[PDB]
Amino acid sequence: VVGGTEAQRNSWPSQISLQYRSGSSWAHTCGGTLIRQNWVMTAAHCVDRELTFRVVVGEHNLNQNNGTEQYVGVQKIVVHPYWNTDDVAAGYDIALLRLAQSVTLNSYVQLGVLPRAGTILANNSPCYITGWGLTRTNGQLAQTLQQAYLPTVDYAICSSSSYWGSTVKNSMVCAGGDGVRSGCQGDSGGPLHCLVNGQYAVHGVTSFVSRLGCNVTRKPTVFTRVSAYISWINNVIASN
Ligand SMILES: *[C][C@](*)([N]C(=O)[C]([C])[N]C(=O)OC([C])([C])[C])N(*)(*)(*)(*)[C@](*)(*)=O
Ligand SMILES: [Ca+2]
Repeated sequence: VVGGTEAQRNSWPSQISLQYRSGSSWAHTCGGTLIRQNWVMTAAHCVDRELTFRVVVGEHNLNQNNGTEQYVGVQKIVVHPYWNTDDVAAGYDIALLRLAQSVTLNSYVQLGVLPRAGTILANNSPCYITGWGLTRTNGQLAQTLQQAYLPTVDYAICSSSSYWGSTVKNSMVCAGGDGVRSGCQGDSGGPLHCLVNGQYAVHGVTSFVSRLGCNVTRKPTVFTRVSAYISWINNVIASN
């Protein structure tokens, strides 16, 4: 997250860190959202490589024991049927990960609330992005979870010429674009939390930023719109 502030430990308990095995250690590569005790939602492009993956829930400082983490393996990866690696602008950047065991819920580990199917937010709706991604374009990862206030940019504005044009589709949510705050590499797969009827719900899965940089004016961070995929999500959990 560029232009973030550090999050409190218990503020976003459905956030997870998706990590892959890297020699004798594990390395953060993406975020995700815990949606069931044994299912995580993340972006399909985070699991394009055929690596060994684990999920860490109750995480706050990547490099330190916090006394709250649980570590669990990924047993099955279901990416969207229509995802295409060579075409992230087409959408469908979403995947669900079945965990090897069910995690224990507590004040640090909770399920993410999903929106109702079809829900579209009004422009400039209050949302927060969270993650351990780069804190500057071409910088390095954060050690502790960061958050940034990122209001939505609706489809009509985001698909206009000066913003993303044809690259953004209506299956996506745009948020931010002020040139200071944004998602960045390593935040991919993570939540966009938006306040709706006094409750935070996860309306986006972080998908992409500009090739020019993470925080670029009029190039808001782009998210997979979760409410376009509620039927698919529920069909996969009900049979896997
Ligand atoms: C999948 C991708 N993640 C990264 O690019 C990672 C987290 N960045 C990284 O490993 O650190 C340096 C900057 C290469 C040292 N994008 C979305 O999360
Ligand atoms: Ca830790």
